[PDB]
Amino acid sequence: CGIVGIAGVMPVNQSIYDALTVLQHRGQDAAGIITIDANNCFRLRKANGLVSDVFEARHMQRLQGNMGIGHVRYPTAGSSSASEAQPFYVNSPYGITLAHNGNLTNAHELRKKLFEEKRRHINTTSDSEILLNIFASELDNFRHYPLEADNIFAAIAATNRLIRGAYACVAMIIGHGMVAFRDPNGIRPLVLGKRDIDENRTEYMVASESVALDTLGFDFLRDVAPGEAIYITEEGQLFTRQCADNPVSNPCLFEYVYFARPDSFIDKISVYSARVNMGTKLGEKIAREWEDLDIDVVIPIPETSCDIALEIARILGKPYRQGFVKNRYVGRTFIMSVRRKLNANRAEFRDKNVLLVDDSIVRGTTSEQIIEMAREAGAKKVYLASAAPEIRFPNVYGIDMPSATELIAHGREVDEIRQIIGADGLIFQDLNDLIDAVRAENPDIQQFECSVFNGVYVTKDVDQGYLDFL
Amino acid sequence: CGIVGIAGVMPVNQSIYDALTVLQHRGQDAAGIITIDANNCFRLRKANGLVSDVFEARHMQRLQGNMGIGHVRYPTAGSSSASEAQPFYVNSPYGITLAHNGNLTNAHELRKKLFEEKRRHINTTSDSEILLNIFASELDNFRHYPLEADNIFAAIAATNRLIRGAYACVAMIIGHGMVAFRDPNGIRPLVLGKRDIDENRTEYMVASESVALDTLGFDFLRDVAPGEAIYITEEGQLFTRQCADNPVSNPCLFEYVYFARPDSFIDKISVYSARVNMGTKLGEKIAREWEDLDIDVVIPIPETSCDIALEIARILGKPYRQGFVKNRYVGRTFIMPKSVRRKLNANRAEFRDKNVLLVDDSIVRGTTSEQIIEMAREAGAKKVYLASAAPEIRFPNVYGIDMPSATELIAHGREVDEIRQIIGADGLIFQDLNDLIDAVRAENPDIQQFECSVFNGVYVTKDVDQGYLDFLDTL
Ligand SMILES: Nc1nc2c(ncn2[C@@H]2O[C@H](COP(=O)(O)O)[C@@H](O)[C@H]2O)c(=O)[nH]1
Ligand SMILES: Nc1nc2c(ncn2[C@@H]2O[C@H](COP(=O)(O)O)[C@@H](O)[C@H]2O)c(=O)[nH]1
Ligand SMILES: Nc1nc2c(ncn2[C@@H]2O[C@H](COP(=O)(O)O)[C@@H](O)[C@H]2O)c(=O)[nH]1
Ligand SMILES: Nc1nc2c(ncn2[C@@H]2O[C@H](COP(=O)(O)O)[C@@H](O)[C@H]2O)c(=O)[nH]1
Ligand SMILES: [Mg+2]
Ligand SMILES: [Mg+2]
Repeated sequence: CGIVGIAGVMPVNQSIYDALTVLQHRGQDAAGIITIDANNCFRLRKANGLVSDVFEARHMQRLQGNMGIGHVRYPTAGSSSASEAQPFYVNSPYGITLAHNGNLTNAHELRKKLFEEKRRHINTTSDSEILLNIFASELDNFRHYPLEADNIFAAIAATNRLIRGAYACVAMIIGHGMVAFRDPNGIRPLVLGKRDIDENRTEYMVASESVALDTLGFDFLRDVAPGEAIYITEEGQLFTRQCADNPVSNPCLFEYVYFARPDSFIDKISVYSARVNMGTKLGEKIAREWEDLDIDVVIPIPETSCDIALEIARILGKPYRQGFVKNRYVGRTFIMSVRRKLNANRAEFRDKNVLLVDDSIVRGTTSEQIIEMAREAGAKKVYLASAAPEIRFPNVYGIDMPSATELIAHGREVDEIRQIIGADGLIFQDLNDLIDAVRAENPDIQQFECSVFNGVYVTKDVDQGYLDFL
Repeated sequence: CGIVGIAGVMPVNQSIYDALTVLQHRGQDAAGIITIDANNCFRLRKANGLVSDVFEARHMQRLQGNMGIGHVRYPTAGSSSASEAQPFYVNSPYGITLAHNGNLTNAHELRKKLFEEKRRHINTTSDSEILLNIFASELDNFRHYPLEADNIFAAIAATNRLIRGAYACVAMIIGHGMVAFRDPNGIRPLVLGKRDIDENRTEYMVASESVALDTLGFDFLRDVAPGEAIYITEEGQLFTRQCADNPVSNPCLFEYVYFARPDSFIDKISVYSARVNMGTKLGEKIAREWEDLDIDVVIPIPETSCDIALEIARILGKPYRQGFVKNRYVGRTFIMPKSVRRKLNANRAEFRDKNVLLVDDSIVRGTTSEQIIEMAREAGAKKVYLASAAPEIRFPNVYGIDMPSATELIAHGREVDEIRQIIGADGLIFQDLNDLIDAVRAENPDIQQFECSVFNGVYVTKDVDQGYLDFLDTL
C-alpha cells in the first residue's frame, strides 16, 4: 500500500492523483481519494482498480478542497481484494478519515475491545478500519472544542499503547486538520515535504515515498521519525511530537530490495544506491565462492536487477548484456505463464554459459521458467544469483508474502532449491551483506526489520499462533 | 501501427490479442481483431484504446475461428485519432479485410480513380481503406471460383502498380485464406513464422515484429522480402511470390533508432545490437569532437537510451548512473478551474554538483529535451550536455511514422548551436547519419540503403520528388 496527504492552500485533487500515480507501484488493487470542501464536509472517491481507472473527471470534479489524503491498495489477499477500499471514514467524533500502510498484529484483540468497550462496529477485515476506530475512540475522550494539538497527540499516544505491528498513517479531522504518524519501530515508510506558494503561504504533505513530493515539486524535509506524529492545522500551522514509548529505526529491508522505487530516499538511504551496493556485495560473493565458474555474460532479469547485474558484471569483469525484455503491457488470459511478462532475446543466449541476476525468489516459479527460457534460447549453463537472501518467513507488517509453505526456500537448502528450479548453480546474497549494502548509505540505522529472511519479528509478538490464524 | 495475422488450426483469438499486446508500443490509439468463423463469416471488434481495454471477455468469446488478423493504431494525426479504426472490411468480392502499417503517397489520386472507375466509396481518410479497395477491385476481375494463388498474386502485383509509398499488409479473403505483402522498397517491417502441430498440420503467421512470433512460440522463418506477397490457404498451404517490379531493401532507419523493440530482428538486424552500436559511434564522436569537455557521469534518458548511454560511458571511460526514472504509470491531467515531470523523475543525488552528459534517442520538437535539461539544473547539475543517438530530424516522414509538422521540428532550419541555445543545453551533439547507417548496417551488410527521409530529406520513392518539381512549376 501507499499513502499521501496534502495540507494545501489550493485545490489538491489533481496533486493527490498525481502523487498516487507515482506511488502506484505500491498497490493497484484499489485506490481512493478524500478531501474536505469549504463546508467542512468530506468528498470521497474509492473503488478497485488503477488510479487512472478509478478517478474520472466527474469524480475529480467532485473532490473539492485544499486538504486531502489518498491511498493505493496492494491486493492484500485475505482482506478480500474485492473488499472495501481505503481511505476509511467515521462520523464521530468530529469526522475522521484515515489511510494506512502496515498491519496490526493484535487486530483481533482490538476489534473485540472496540465492540465491548465502545460498541464500535467494524464492517471489514481491514485492520485499518480498526486503527481508524481506535484513534477515533481516543479522540472521543476530549470535552472542549476544538481539540488542541496536545489532545490529538495524547490520542495518538494512547493509540500506540494499544495497537501493535507496522504502520505509516495519515488522517484528517474535520475542523482540525491533518495528522500523520509512524509506528515505534519505524518500519513502514513516510516522509514530510513542503511547498512555498509565496512569502506567507506554505503547503505540507506526507507520502510513503519521496517520489510523491518530487513529482509535485514539494521540497523534501525529512522522514517522519519512528513513533512521531505530525499535526498540520487547517491554517498551515505545523506540530510534531514523539508519541511512542521507545522509538527505534528498524526500516523494512524489503523496501530497499524490491518494494520501493529506486529514485526514493527512505530514511536517508537512496534506493538506487543501496541496490547498486547489493550488486557490489553479490558480485564479491560470487567471486569468493564461485571463482572457478565459467560464464560468458551477466544477464539481468528486469526491472529491479538491471543496475545490480551491471555492477556484478563490473566486479566479475564479465560482459553485461540485455537478454530479457519485460513486456510493457500484459493482457489477461480469458477462460476460453512468465512468457507473457518476459521475452528472451535469442541472440544473447545462443551457445553461452550465462549468469542470470534476479532480485529475489519467492516461490521459485518465475525463476524456474526464466531458466527454461534461457535453455530454450540456446544457453549451455544457466546460473542464478538472487540480490536478496533466501525468503523463508512471512511478513506480517504490510508486505504481502505467500504462505510459509508457498515459499520455496521454506525448509529447503540452497541445493534443493537449485534443483527444483533447474539452475546449474544458484547463489543468494548474505543477509549480513545486504544489510551492509543498504546501511552503508546511512550508518545511523543499526538494525532493519528482516522477518522474511530470518524469522525475527522486531515487535516480538509473533508465533505460529498469529501465522496459523492467517 | 502494428499488424499480426495467424492462419491456425485452432482458435487464434487469444493468440492475436497476445501478439498485439507485445506490439502495443506501435500504437495505442485504437485496436481491432477480426477472425473468420466456421460459417465463413467475419467476427470483428475494434474500438479506440489499448488492447487490454478494447478486448473484453464478451468480445473474445465472439471472435471465433482459426484464422484472424489484428491491428494497433498509432494515433495518426490528421486521420482523426477518433476515426474508424482498422482492420477494414468490404463484402465484395468474396469478403475481404485488411490491416495495414504504412502510408500511400498517391492516396488522393487513388480514391478518385476508385470512385470514377468502380464507384467504390471511401468512407474515411485512412489510406488503408484505400489500399483495401484497390486490392478488392483487382480481385473483382476474376471469374472462376475459387481464385487460385496466381490470381491473388496477379491482383497484388496489379495493386503494387497503382499505389505508391510504404506498406506491410496482412489480409483475409473468405473461402480462400490469408495474404500478406510488403512494399517494393521493403520499408515497413513484416516477418513470417510457423508453428508445426504434426505430420502436416502447420500454422503460419506474419507480424510487424519477431517479438509477436517469439511470444506465441512460433519459429521465426524470415522477413517477407520487399514487394513479396504471401498466401496461406485455409488448408494450410503456403505460397509466396514476388509482386514488385524493382524490389529493394530500404528498411526504415527509425525503427532501429526508436520505433521498434530491442528484442526484434528486423531484416536480420537485432535492434538492441544496432542500438548499442549507435552508442559506440556517438561515444567515439564525442571523444573526437569534444575531448576538451569535462563531465562527471553519463546519464540516460529512459528508456531507449539506457544501453546506448552505457556504451557511451564505456567509450568515454566515464561512470554511468541512472539519474532519471520513467514513471511506469501516467494519468490524465484533468481540466479543473503533458508535463515532462509527469513522465520522468530526476534522482536528485545523481545530479547534485556534477557536470552531466545526458543521452537521449532524439530531439523532435525540443520541448522534452529542454525540460529534461531544466530538471537536471534543478537537481543541482553544474553543466548539462545533451547527446542525441539520432541525427537532426528536419523532414516529414511520409511513409508511416507520425512526425509532427515540419514547423514543429526544432531542427528544421536551425543550426546545432541555435538548437542548443533554444533547449538551454551547455553543449549539444548529434549522431552522424553516416555513422548511424554504419551502426545499423554493421549488423547485416546486405542492406546497402535505408529509408532516412526524416534526416536527409531523400525520399526513396518515385512520386515524392517528381511532385516537388510539379510544385515549383507554379510559383
Ligand atoms: N522505472 C520505474 N521503476 C519502477 C516504477 N515503479 C516501480 N519500479 C520498480 O520496478 C520494479 C518492479 O519489479 P520487477 O518485477 O519489474 O523486477 C521494482 O524494483 C520497483 O522499484 C516506476 O513507476 N518506474
Ligand atoms: N521493455 C520494453 N521496451 C519497450 C516495449 N515497447 C517498446 N519499448 C521501447 O520503449 C522505448 C520507448 O521510448 P521512450 O520514449 O520510453 O524512450 C522504445 O525505444 C521502444 O523500443 C516493451 O513492451 N517493453
Ligand atoms: N517479491 C515479489 N516479487 C514479485 C512480485 N510481483 C512480481 N514479482 C517478481 O517475481 C519475482 C519472484 O518470483 P517467484 O519466484 O515468486 O515466482 C521477483 O523477483 C519480482 O521481480 C511481488 O508482488 N512480490
Ligand atoms: N520520436 C518520438 N519520440 C517520442 C514519442 N513519444 C515520446 N517520445 C520521446 O520524446 C523524445 C522526443 O521529444 P520532443 O523533442 O518531440 O519534445 C524522444 O527521445 C522519445 O523518447 C513519439 O511518438 N515519437
Ligand atoms: Mg524479479
Ligand atoms: Mg527519448
